[PDB]
Amino acid sequence: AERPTLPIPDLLTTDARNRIQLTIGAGQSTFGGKTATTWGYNGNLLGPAVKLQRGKAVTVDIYNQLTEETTLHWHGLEVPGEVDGGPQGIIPPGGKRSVTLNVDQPAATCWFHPHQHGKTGRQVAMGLAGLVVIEDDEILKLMLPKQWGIDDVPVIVQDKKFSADGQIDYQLDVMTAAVGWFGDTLLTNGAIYPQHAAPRGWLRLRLLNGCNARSLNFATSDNRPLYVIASDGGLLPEPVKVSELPVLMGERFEVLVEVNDNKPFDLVTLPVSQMGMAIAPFDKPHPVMRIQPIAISASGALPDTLSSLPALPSLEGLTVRKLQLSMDPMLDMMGMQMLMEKYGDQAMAGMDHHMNHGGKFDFHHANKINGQAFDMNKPMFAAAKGQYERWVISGVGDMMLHPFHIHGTQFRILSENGKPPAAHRAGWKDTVKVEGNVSEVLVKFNHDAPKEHAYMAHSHLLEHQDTGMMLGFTVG
Ligand SMILES: [Cu+2]
Ligand SMILES: [Cu+2]
Ligand SMILES: [Cu+2]
Ligand SMILES: [O]
Ligand SMILES: [O]
Repeated sequence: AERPTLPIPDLLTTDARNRIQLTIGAGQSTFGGKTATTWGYNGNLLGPAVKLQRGKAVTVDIYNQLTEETTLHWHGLEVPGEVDGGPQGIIPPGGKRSVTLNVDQPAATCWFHPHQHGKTGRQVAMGLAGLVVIEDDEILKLMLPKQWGIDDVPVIVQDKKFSADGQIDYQLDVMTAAVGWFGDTLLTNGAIYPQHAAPRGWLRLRLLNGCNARSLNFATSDNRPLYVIASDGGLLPEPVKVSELPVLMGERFEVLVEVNDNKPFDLVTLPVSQMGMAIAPFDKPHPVMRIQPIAISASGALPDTLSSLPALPSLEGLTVRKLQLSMDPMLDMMGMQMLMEKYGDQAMAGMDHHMNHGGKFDFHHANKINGQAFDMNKPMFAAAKGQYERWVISGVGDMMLHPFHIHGTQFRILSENGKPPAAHRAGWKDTVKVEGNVSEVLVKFNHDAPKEHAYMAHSHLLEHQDTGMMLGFTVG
């Protein structure tokens, strides 16, 4: 059979009441011919791409048609805590919440997803995620590929696993609280190995790793390069040519890739050195999508310069905040041994060469920051507004992957896990790798967040977030 075409999320803009309507609901999807209950925004699975313009405000009306509580967070968008949609931003089942977003940051591909307390991993796994396309005046002058669904395409890559009856098989248990929820089936905008027909010339891909726990590493099947033009928070100063592009959970990059007549090629993900993630079929390069060239000229450009990146300031005299991540040693070893028992030595491929004892030992609060599992009632500190800070995040003490995300900002990485950041990671980021080492980022918060609607900072390995590896903080 031919491959299905890559599904393209609808690009949604406001009505004359300046409103965008998002309905959160359950429906059905099909994967490998078997139906599964799934959740979506304005549909059965995934969600639309909300289009925003710098300097314009939009109101979003969010209708929760699930039978459980949820929240809606705009990952990458810098907004006041009251509309950030962290775990305090509850939307009752059958209820509606509206937020007004006053967009105040450069053009970027951001995304949105649930942030329900202790249940974010399940709600993402069931299907909820959407996109945000921010434009500003600067980016349109560059004449990048811009025809949505033709030469400018979002690529949301996610794994799932399913039970024998076809349903999504999600469990937050000791093994996944240790290693994360991951599966054996790769989805690309919800579809298994789709094709996308693209015109000859440049193709812009807005890549999102939407997996709960799996890191990815994109490349092409015939080793043509990817030209990185943007990271989480917007354009780089100039394109950065790469042969492979590691992407952590929740990160975005936009790349341009050449499309040549008569030569289809795949976007692939290459095996990663992360526990559990190189079990078949991920022990080998895995196709994500086939690009099918069409013999019609594509109009977009890859300009020499994209934007101005300001200089890092002096670090002297900046507040230094220490964030020590930790996992419970006994429960990390138990979960890792369950993984090994299940899959054997392949569960560590690529890596460097039973009774109830009560609430004290419960894995639901095993993961922590500064010795505390997330306490929604007690923000850990009060950050400065409009002031740079140096946040130092340590994963010393364990070797698991912690893509560390901070709400309310786009930051600059000073050190990523003990090395200066790669050039394509040296611009605006909202995620930094922490794995067995220490990262340092330079952050500034331009908006307030009170205790009742605090900003979060957490690992975006969702099963770790949901079992305590998150803190709240206020601004202003
Ligand atoms: Cu996120
Ligand atoms: Cu976020
Ligand atoms: Cu978050
Ligand atoms: O987030
Ligand atoms: O998040």
